[PDB]
Amino acid sequence: DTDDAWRARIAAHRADKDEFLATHDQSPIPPADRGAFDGLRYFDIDASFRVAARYQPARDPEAVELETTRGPPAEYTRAAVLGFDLGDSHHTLTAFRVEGESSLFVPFTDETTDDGRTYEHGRYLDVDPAGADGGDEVALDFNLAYNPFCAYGGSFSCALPPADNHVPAAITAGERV
Repeated sequence: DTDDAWRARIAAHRADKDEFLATHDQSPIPPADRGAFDGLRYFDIDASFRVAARYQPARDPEAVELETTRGPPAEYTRAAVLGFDLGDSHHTLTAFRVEGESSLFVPFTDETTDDGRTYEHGRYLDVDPAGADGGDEVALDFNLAYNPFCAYGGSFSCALPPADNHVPAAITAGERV
């Protein structure tokens, strides 16, 4: 519940992910790059990007498809809208339900996408859904934003964020390029 515990949790995740990427046979870092790999690059932790979002579940969960970088569209269900403030501006993102996954999938772009500090196709956030009867407020921590596998140069097919999931602000938290 404390700031120090939150920060330690983020640091532990980042360290553990670096070790997996560096050493595991199932790492998405391509073999050619695994030798020189020295860890992912991140923005420093910034609590201004850990925000409370209003959770607004889709009234009639609808089957939707997102385009992918390779091959056929990915199938998801439109699950919710998440509404949140960054500074003095209000923003919304659509969250998607992925079959067999409990967390919602929130692909997005922002101003760092445009200025080249983060991955050009966008980043991903996983958001754990509120209570099912009937939740309304969830933790949106952009310090946990991460790159699609195709950012690392492998031949993966990754879902592209919808254009509606652009956030007109510089989200200087999470994984960079």
